[PDB]
Order: sequence, then structure tokens, then C-alpha cells
Amino acid sequence: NTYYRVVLIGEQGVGKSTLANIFAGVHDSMDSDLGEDTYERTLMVDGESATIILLDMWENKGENEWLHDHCMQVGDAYLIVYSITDRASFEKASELRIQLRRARQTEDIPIILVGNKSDLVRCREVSVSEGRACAVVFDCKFIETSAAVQHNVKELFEGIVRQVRLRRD
Ligand SMILES: Nc1nc2c(ncn2[C@@H]2O[C@H](COP(=O)(O)OP(=O)(O)O)[C@@H](O)[C@H]2O)c(=O)[nH]1
Repeated sequence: NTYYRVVLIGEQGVGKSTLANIFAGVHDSMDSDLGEDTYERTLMVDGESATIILLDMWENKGENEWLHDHCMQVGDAYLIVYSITDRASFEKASELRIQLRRARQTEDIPIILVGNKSDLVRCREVSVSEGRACAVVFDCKFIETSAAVQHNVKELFEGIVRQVRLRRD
């Protein structure tokens, strides 16, 4: 089907739920078109409609299943989120990315490293240029977002759709 399934991973506190909720928006209850930690919404990209399923399950079992079961949730793209104001979370993200590489199934799947909370300039602990450096060295795409100020949130999800489309030929 024409669904774009995006899996959100990263340390607790980095803003995965906020970013999902901010991209999802508040939905019109009359829309007939999905339970635990799941966001679904259509979005027009480059002229063609895309149905994005966002899976935010890492805190409820996703992380433990990675550790104990050695299994990652199936997606068309993975979003590895850290907070620009938290260096430990950034190192987790890099660790997660390296570990994901070893799921050889994910070879031709878009992985995006996301530095969230770019609105917190004064608390910044990770530079833009080292987020980028990590992306280049560990073979990701890279973006900085703010879910609070809603910066690069649409651009993130349009970019995921274009990458996923580039794959399917
Ligand atoms: N200032 C700021 N705070 C954020 C942003 N995104 C999330 N947060 C806050 O970070 C805290 C944890 O965010 P949450 O969405 O629960 O992170 P999660 O554990 O990764 O799902 C909350 O207090 C959020 O309000 C952001 O872009 N800017």
C-alpha cells in the first residue's frame, strides 16, 4: 500500500512524542480514517498525496525489544532523534544508528538523524556541524527541528517521503 511508515527512536526526553503530535496536528473527528502511540495523517508532497503512519513506541517496549529481543520495528524510514541541548542523547542516537546498520534489512532504508529543540539556543550542547559530521560518517540524512516552535517539522516529513520514493525504483 501507499503508506509511509516512519519509526521514531531515541533517548527519553528528546521530544519524539511532541514532534509526532505536532506533525499529526489536531484531527477532525468526522474523518473516518489506530491505537497505542500511533499517528496517521495524509500529506501532499511534490504533487502526490502520501499517507504517513508515525510509530512512537520506543518508550513503551520498543527499546526493551531492541535490547532483549534484538528486534526493531519495521518502517519505510527511521527517525533517530536527539536533543541539541543534551550530548548524551546525541551519543545514544549515534549508537542507535550504528546498531541499526547491523540490521542488514535496513540497508536501502532512509535513516534521518534529527537534532530537536533548536529553539533552545542558550542550552545548546551539540553543534550543527557535528550533527552533520555524524550523519556523513555514519551514512544518514540530517536535520535540526524544533517541535516547540514547529521549525523544520513539515520539512522533515516531506523529506522522508521524497527519500522513500527515491528507493522504490
Ligand atoms: N523547548 C522544547 N521542548 C521540547 C521540544 N520538543 C519536546 N520538548 C519537551 O521535552 C520534554 C520531553 O518531550 P517528549 O515529547 O515527552 O519526549 P519523548 O520522551 O522523546 O517522547 C517535554 O517537556 C516537551 O515539552 C522542543 O522542540 N523544544
